[PDB]
Amino acid sequence: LMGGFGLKHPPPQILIKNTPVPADPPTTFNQSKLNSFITQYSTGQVSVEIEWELQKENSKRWNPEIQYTSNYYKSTSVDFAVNTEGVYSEPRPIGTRYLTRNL
Amino acid sequence: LMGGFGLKHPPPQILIKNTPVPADPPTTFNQSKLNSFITQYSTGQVSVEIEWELQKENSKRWNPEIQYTSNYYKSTSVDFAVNTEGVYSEPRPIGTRYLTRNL
Repeated sequence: LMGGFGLKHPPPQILIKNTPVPADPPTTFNQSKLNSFITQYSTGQVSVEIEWELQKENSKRWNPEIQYTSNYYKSTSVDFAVNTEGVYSEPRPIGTRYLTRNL
Repeated sequence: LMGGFGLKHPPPQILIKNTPVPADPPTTFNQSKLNSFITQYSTGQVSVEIEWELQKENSKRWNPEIQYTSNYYKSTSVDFAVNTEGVYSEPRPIGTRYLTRNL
């Protein structure tokens, strides 16, 4: 209902955690689980490649259609670009329904 | 200077005329060329197929470009369509320079 593709077997969930690394344990055995750990965090890169199948438009319409276009008028800052502080922002929500087709 | 492709050997000129068909000549020889003709005109269809080579756009730009689009607002009559009397009209002159590229 929120849009998208309903899948019975969607991309699985990739779960990840940092393996615990205990701090120096007592020098005498204590049955209690170790609660002291070395503080750490991990970083790194992640890539995600998706192949999409398209269905090209074969419109035999005569007059021009409605395309999504960045309005030609001059602005302070380009749309879908970083401002003067390096903060990227998407100004409006873009849908897909632009091209028309008969019913 | 008016735009287009300058060609040294452009598509040739296809010339066409109706061959003359003289009206009934005198029954006695007159050296003068016949000036009386049967009034006629010809009609028919003509096709012209042209193959154009394209150069697809490979823009690696991030934000959206400026596309030519039929304005979404409601009008009395569709643009580039026939009016209520069957008269086709092109409302504005459309150029090609829409997509941008670096210098």
